[PDB]
This record gives sequence, structure tokens and C-alpha cells, in this order.
Amino acid sequence: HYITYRINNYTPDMNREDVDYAIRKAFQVWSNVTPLKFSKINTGMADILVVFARGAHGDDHAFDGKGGILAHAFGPGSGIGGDAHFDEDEFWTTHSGGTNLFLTAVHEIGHSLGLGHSSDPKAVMFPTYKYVDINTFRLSADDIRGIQSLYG
Ligand SMILES: COc1ccc(-c2ccc(S(=O)(=O)c3ccccc3CC(=O)NO)cc2)cc1
Ligand SMILES: [Ca+2]
Ligand SMILES: [Ca+2]
Ligand SMILES: [Ca+2]
Ligand SMILES: [Zn+2]
Ligand SMILES: [Zn+2]
Repeated sequence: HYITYRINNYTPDMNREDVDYAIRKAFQVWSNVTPLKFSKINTGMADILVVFARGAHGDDHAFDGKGGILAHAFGPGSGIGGDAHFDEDEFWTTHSGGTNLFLTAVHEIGHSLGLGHSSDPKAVMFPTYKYVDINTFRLSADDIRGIQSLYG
């Protein structure tokens, strides 16, 4: 129940502190509904690596340029397992005006922890990006069902 994460690199779209905050808040969403304890590391071997990259980036799932696929993430495992990759050809944002990193990271971390996609459009795990005010964002009951089915 104790999972480490590291931010490999920072999108130039955002301030470094804003990337840190968005990612920290995204892990907090999942920690708030599970026994999971997440610890950020700055250097070293983490369970979950966060990476921004474009096109082909070393995993056999190349990105596709601006638009299309925004991000993907691997389920829990050794190596690339757990990692969450964000397509740098998107414009990552703290709020709107691009693709919101926090919301996207909530979705990807879901996959990092072993979740698939939901058929509930209110779930963060439903694979349609839609901006919502970050302060009013809430996991759906379907997301909570999924994650609690794995942890606890
Ligand atoms: C509410 O906040 C949200 C909800 C959903 C996502 C989300 C939605 C879609 C995608 S995507 O990369 O375009 C995509 C679209 C369809 C099928 C697969 C994918 C890849 C994917 O599911 N990555 O996790 C990636 C992230 C992002 C943020
Ligand atoms: Ca893309
Ligand atoms: Ca990993
Ligand atoms: Ca970018
Ligand atoms: Zn990748
Ligand atoms: Zn997804």
C-alpha cells in the first residue's frame, strides 16, 4: 500500500512547481479513497514514473502528435509498469486553455494503479477529456468501486 512516484521530467508548457502540484493533487485524489500512501521522490527508483515525451518514446506505444491520444499509462509492475506518460505535443495546463494536467493525471494514475476504462461518463476513468473546475472535480462512484476493488 505504499507507492513511490517520481516526475522524470517537466513539460515546458507549465511552471515546474505547477507540474509538481498537479501531480501531487492527482495522487491525492486516489489516496483519499483508498489505503494507498504515495511518496514523491526526486531521484531514484520509483514505482510510478511520470514522463512527458512525444512520438516514439521507448515503449512500443508511440504518441501521435497534437491531439488524438493525450497520454497513457501502464498498470502496476516492474520497470515501465505503473508509469504514466503524457504526450508533449499537447499543451498541458494548470486549468483550461489546453489539456488540464491534473485531470489527465487522475485518469492516468488510475491506469497506473490497475484500473481500466469505465463505461460511466461521470467516471474519471471514462476515456473522454472534459474540463471541469478542478475544485469541484470528484471521482464517481464507479471510480471508487474500481479502485477499492483492488486496494483494501
Ligand atoms: C475528467 O478528466 C479526464 C478524463 C479522461 C481523460 C482522458 C481521456 C482520453 C484520453 S486519450 O488519450 O485521448 C484516449 C482516448 C480514447 C482511448 C484511449 C485513450 C488513451 C487513454 O485511455 N489513455 O489513458 C486520455 C485521457 C483525461 C481527463
Ligand atoms: Ca497526441
Ligand atoms: Ca514503474
Ligand atoms: Ca507541450
Ligand atoms: Zn509511453
Ligand atoms: Zn485511459
